[PDB]
Formats: sequence, structure tokens, C-alpha cells
Amino acid sequence: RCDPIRISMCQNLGYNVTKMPNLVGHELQTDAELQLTTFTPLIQYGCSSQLQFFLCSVYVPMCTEKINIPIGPCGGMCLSVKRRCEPVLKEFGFAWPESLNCSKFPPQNDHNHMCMEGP
Ligand SMILES: *[C@@H]1O[C@H](CO)[C@@H](O)[C@H](O)[C@H]1NC(C)=O
Repeated sequence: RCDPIRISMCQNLGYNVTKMPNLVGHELQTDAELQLTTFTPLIQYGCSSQLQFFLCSVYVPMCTEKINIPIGPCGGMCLSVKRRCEPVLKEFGFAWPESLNCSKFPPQNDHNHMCMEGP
């Protein structure tokens, strides 16, 4: 069964229940929340209107009682967010992390693939 989302920046999305471990390995939401501080400067810069949803869908993926795998982002949204936000990371000498490699996510939502295409 699913657990409430405790990460404040991941409230008020279309869903509000999750199930750890997330798509980046964290068993604890608080650990996900600390790691997310890595991105708060991008979040207030505002490189992408989708960054918030995207990060949340990875760090606290959607959970339903009816489906027994976590539901993360589709690759389309990942690519769109990366294209807007990686250049800002690059200005400061950083790069889009392997942990957020868009190839890890299903390319689109399907019969075969379940994922959130987001806002
Ligand atoms: C992302 O993953 C693929 C293999 O899954 C790899 O070829 C690629 O170089 C990785 N990194 C990217 C695209 O930056």
C-alpha cells in the first residue's frame, strides 16, 4: 500500500501518495528531500515549468493500490526538462546527472509502459 508524501515541494501535484524506494534508490523520503536541495537553486531560477513535477516523479514516484510498481516520468518530459535546465547547470560547471538519464524512463505512456507525461 501507498504512503503520504512528506516532501513539501512535492505537494499539490496530481497525486499525493508514494512508495519508497524511489527511482534513485532512497528508502527514506527525508533522504530524498535532502538530495532535492541540490536543485532548489534551479527551482527558483525557473529554467522549466516542469522541473518540479519531473523531480518529484523521480524522488517520490506515484503509487496506487491498484498497481504494484512505482510510476515515474515519461522520457519526453525528462528530455524537455533536461534541454531547458542542463545549460544552467553547465554555466556553473555541472552536468545533468546519470541518475536522471532520460533513457531510464519509458519513452511514452502506453499499454506496455506506464508513466506520467506531466503538465
Ligand atoms: C544514458 O544512458 C545510455 C544507455 O542507457 C548511454 O548510452 C548514455 O551515454 C547515457 N548518458 C547520456 C545520454 O548522457
